[PDB]
Amino acid sequence: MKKRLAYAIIQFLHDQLRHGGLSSDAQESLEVAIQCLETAFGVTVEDSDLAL
Amino acid sequence: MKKRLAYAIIQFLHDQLRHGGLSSDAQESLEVAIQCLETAFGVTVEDSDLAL
Ligand SMILES: [Cl-]
Repeated sequence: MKKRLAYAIIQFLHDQLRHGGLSSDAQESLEVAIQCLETAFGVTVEDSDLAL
Repeated sequence: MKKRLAYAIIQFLHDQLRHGGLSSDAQESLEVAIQCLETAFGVTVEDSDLAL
């Protein structure tokens, strides 16, 4: 797996939540994607409260 | 998020699903992440009927 690139992407997406100014619908789907990606690539960026 | 980058990211994730050597749990999470990113950013790569 390309763990470092995936981790870069996870950090980028986390930042989109906080600094990206996305729509609420996009935000909901993005939150889920981030949680799923952290499981997929076995790496996290700490954030309460993303549930997973 | 810029659509060009969203597209490239989702293409990378699709490639990791098929070539990343991820565990079964991780693969499932990745498939769902792809659905979520397609929805979040308004571009399609896998275009699963499962995407909500
Ligand atoms: Cl496929």
